[PDB]
Amino acid sequence: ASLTEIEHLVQSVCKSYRETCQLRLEDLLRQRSNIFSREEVTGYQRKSMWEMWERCAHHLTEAIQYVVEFAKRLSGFMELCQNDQIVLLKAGAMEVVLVRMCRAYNADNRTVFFEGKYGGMELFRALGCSELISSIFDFSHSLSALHFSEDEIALYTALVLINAHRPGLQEKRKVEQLQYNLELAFHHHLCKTHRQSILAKLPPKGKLRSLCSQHVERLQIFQHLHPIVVQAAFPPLYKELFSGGGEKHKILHRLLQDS
Ligand SMILES: CC(C)=CCN(C(=O)N(C)[C@H]1CC[C@H](c2ccncc2)CC1)c1cccc(NC(=O)c2ccccc2)c1
Ligand code: NA
Repeated sequence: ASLTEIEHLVQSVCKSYRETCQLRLEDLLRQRSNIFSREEVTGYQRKSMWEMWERCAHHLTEAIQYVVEFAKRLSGFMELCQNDQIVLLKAGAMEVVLVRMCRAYNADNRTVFFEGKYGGMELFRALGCSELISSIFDFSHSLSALHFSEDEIALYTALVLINAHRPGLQEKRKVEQLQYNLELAFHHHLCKTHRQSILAKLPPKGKLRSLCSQHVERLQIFQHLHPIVVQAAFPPLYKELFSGGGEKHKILHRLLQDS
């Protein structure tokens, strides 16, 4: 691959991200003064654990749906076999969501945009997973200190997804080739924009892995307490990704075959 091709991959990735970023950055920035009042915070804290879990699962499912479309438009992704497309999304869709989330996080007051306004960690106290919430806020706080541009988020989240080390890949060498090209595009862009200083400050892969593992652990705790809530009121795509034995849902298969 030559230089003009690396730059074409840079613009192709940024275009696929812009078309699938879910929320406009300007919309998120303009709403920073719109913060939940103490009464609205109390209202969220008074909601039942199962209602807050349901609402968060819905917002999570919607964010994952945009990540799936990002993948479908990502150069090289649809060339991979369907098994590998599903392996990469099952392991990586949530990690992409957690990175994208830093756009909706305000490090000045430690709040995140949620259901129309900004609120702190205390907004989510009814979930009963305070340790995971604090880890998510800490992760978004760490990414916010980097002051990512939109192009940087695009190239970085493409690499989060195209990981040739995910277990279960059948065409590992093909994913390796795509990952190498996307790394070149990412690094070429950082070199051109004099932003290579962020490479040492990107979080280690173990941080994203720990966040996703905590998600599975806290979901199993909740599913034990409210199994009918999960079965009847959680979205099917959410259950295919995090719950078990819920992998029986074909949702990802159908989202990839549409368009
Ligand atoms: C703090 C909190 C809970 C926030 C609620 N929530 C949420 O706001 N999401 C999905 C945002 C994800 C980012 C998305 C975005 C932002 C900016 N630009 C583009 C896209 C907006 C929606 C969220 C976010 C990350 C993870 C979770 N986790 C769960 O629901 C869960 C917890 C335990 C077990 C299983 C699942 C929930
Ligand atoms: Na931010």
